[PDB]
Amino acid sequence: GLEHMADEEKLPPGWEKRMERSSGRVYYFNHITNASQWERPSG
Repeated sequence: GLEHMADEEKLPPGWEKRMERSSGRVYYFNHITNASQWERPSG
């Protein structure tokens, strides 16, 4: 809460914005192809 609503918050279809439990680092994960990236993806 108390943030902005950039397009960074509404990931494309198949992608999900999650955080790593190991270091606590936010990233994106594509459940369609079991991929992931840090840069904003595009469906």
